[PDB]
Amino acid sequence: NQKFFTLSNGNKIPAVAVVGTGTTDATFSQELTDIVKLSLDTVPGIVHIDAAETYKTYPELGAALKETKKPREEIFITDKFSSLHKISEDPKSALETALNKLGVDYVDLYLIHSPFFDKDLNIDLETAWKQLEELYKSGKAKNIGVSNFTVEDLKKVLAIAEIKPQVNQIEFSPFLQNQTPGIVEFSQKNDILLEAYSPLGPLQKKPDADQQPFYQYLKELSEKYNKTEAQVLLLWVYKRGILPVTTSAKIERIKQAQDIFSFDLTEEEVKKITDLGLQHEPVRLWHVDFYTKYNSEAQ
Repeated sequence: NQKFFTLSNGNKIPAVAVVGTGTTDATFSQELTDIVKLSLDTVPGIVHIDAAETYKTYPELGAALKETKKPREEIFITDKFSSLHKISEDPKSALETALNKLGVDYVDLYLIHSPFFDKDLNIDLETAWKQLEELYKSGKAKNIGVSNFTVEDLKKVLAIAEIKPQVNQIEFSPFLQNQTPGIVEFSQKNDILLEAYSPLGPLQKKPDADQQPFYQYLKELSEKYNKTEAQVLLLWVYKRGILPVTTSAKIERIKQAQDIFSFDLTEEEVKKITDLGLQHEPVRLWHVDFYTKYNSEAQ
């Protein structure tokens, strides 16, 4: 039984994203399109896809969307305007291009990918957000939000927003519990849903793990529930009220991630994962050059 979050505007979003596209010069990846197609064909329930302008994989997504029999209503498509490194002039141009390449009429969620705008953009945050407000009003973007925004950045948006941002996609894992200072607490208190990218950071840099309380406990829980370590971590993110966004080239891992809601963790277990995580040194996979200076406040 798939679980959903309810956004501030009453819309539902599947509470895990299981297909990501960001996985060399100008090469269409048959391997990627095939895994996305297979996921859409075989994963039960609403398949939440994370796409982004910066990945340059719209053709592969579009081909998969065309060739699957998965109905459009059973797909939740998140897309992201490339603000850090300009590809399009503005959100309206970016989304129009994306819709055509994907062969779809609307995206379910549209995000500003970064608060750090390319110097070559002739558009400011306010103007970009207002474009997202218009895309929301026209129905080209069913829901709108932001990614990697700090509290100060969100406050700038909130000060000028007619339509309040619904989502802030941040890096979040047991080893990075506040991407930037206080972001989690602020977002949750202001009814902005957090998505957590790279939630499995701990299992992509596993060192002497056998000696470490965190990994010992994670193995204990895996054995208790007969679920993977990954499944336990993804479920923990959900139990923290956050929407985990995951990837994989293994269909069985993709299916396992979708199936995390087949079990539950006790309050004690959630708190223990949190606390053992917080006593670990930060691990940061994204926006490294911008946000390393915040590592000291992450835990």
